Amino acid sequence: NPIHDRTSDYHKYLKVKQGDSDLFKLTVSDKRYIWYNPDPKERDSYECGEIVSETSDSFTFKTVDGQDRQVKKDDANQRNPIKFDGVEDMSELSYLNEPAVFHNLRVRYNQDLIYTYSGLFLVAVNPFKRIPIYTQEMVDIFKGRRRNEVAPHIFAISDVAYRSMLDDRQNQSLLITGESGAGKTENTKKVIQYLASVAGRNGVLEQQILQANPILEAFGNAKTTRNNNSSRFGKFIEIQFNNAGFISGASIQSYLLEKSRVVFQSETERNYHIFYQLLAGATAEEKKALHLAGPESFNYLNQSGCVDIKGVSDSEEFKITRQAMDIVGFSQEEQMSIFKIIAGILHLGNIKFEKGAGEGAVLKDKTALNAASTVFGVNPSVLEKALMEPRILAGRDLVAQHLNVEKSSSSRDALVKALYGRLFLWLVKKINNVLCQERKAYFIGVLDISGFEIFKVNSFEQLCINYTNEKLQQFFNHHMFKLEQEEYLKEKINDSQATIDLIDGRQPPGILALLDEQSVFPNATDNTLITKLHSHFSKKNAKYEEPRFSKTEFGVTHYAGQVMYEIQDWLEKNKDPLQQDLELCFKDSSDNVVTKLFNDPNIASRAFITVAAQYKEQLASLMATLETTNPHFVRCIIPNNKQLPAKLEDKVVLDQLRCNGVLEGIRITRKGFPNRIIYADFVKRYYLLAPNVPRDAEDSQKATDAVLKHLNIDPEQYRFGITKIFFRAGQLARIEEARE
Ligand SMILES: [Mg+2]
Repeated sequence: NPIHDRTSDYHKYLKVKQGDSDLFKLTVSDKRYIWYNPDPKERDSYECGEIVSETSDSFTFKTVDGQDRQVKKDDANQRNPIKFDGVEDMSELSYLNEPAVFHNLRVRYNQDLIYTYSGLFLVAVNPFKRIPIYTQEMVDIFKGRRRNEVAPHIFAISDVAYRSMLDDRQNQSLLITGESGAGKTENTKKVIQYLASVAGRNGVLEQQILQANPILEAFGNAKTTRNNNSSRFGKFIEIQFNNAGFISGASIQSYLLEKSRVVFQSETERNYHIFYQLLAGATAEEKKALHLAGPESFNYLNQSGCVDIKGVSDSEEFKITRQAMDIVGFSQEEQMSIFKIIAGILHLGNIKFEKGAGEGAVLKDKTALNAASTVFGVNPSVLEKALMEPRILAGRDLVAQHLNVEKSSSSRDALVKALYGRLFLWLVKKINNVLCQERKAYFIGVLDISGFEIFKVNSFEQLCINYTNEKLQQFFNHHMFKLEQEEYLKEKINDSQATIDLIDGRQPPGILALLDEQSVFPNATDNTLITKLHSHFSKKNAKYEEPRFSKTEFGVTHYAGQVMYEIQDWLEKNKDPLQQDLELCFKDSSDNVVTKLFNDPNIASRAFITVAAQYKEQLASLMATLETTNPHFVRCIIPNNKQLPAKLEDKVVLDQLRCNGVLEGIRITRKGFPNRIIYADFVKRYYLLAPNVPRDAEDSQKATDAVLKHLNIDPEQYRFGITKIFFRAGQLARIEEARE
């Protein structure tokens, strides 16, 4: 049993190394330390100072350089005794302050232990290097093991959820959030791998479920400056089981796909993988039929300066993508058309509009336009007209307008984005057709979405994702509350709304409601909207802030701190408009897939309700599902902003812990009886402290109370529970600090 064999990879890779002795005496020391900021020239930077003296109210300690510093006891960030360095659950720490928390994580990370629990959370820190802990052999060890029985691991929580499902006959969910590059998708792939193995039918389905993700990653992921394989969409995966606990199906819900990346990428960034995949991967024959060329030949791929990802073979990836498509069930016809769509979008992007003639646009050369039409299976003349001379309703009149270049290009871009987003939707729907079962007994759903987003510039998409995160954090908060009460009961012992409403309130109206309102008027502008927003909430709603000088931004006080959003283009983003003429053009496509994107109301349209109203609706459905499950929380954290291993940056790390709810949870916990130990566990270690108790007594509680009594500990500091002894913050450390 690798769990008992100190020489296994299980041991090397997932546990703190254990030597011969276990004895208390080993960790004994006179030294008491404190965590201090060697400079409030930082604040996540701390150093360990050794208390060299104390007064009845403050401590005095030496710095690294040797300087004596003084601290208020009540302000001291006491260092936990050495024995706690490395614990698998932060809930086991006696002193729960921030630096203390960061220290435990760091000690673990330094040994390549990337997983650590924090109470109900599993904290996962990207190592930025491959650690061989996800082999079948590792899968096996986690089978049927309790949380307390094995090292922290994504497989562990996956197991705990599968067992809960079977035992409680209750659906479950794993919410995996955090920053781009944190490891959400990776951990999500592991959850599914684990499940397919512990519950799979020793298989076509399983194979299909597994191959679905590669398909979706090809079309929804792209290299960004934060992740070579960034998910540009969020997702909720339902892994479906029958009542015997075998995988019976699956479903995928996608959200907020970044359609704009199709038409623009920042420097060093890439468009979606697929484009590169098809271009590298297509057969010298397919190219001819697709009018393909190198990336440098396409405006949609030649602006960023990066057409390739280090250590990635687009051609090889294409092969994997086509394979998945085959496994899942996409017909080669269907497959050709998908590629046609990709090709077509690239041709659309190579369309150059020119002026002069007047103020209106024209197409001198039509090669691009033609290539695009050929691939799409639409009429080039119909296309050309719909782009530059769409018929617009003037109330009674339906008159064609001659758009200028700008407007013309914008339109083209809109066409591309609609094509891309609809295609994606269609892909999801197709995958669901194959995988999904209307006949499921139970499910375990996985949500892999970003956590709060606070960038240099925050826009409509950020507001959406942050709104979701306010709801998830509040979901967490409510849950922690139940679970903690429960705990206390079992042993016999003792702001989101406001932000939420500001955003999605109906009466008085919140941001999205005012946004929808403005959305009804053709002539509204960025300025009309922001003024309206300030009008309703500036100095009037406590979570809102009108800026001192900017005229195009506004701030929302979020759980994670204030976020400033800029309003540019919000009206447009809310309506996501597409000229009706273009809809007409495409509805007549001779392509089999194309036609679905424009003639299936479930793909071609929202309801119509705005983008905001749809987002709010989708989010409420999601929450509603979640509410029916037993949830599990994984907070993935990036160690630094450079994608490097062995470089865990305190400020980078603490800031994520402040935003993702881990430190708040601990704050909450630290206040009561953070430490809770099984009687026998206590004696096993502390027996030697009292002139009385036998390491292995049969009256474990008594035994406990014995030691306690010996030590004259303050009764207020602990609580006799049915199966464990509950200890207030710090108590346990002092106990540990006790002479034998
Ligand atoms: Mg991801």
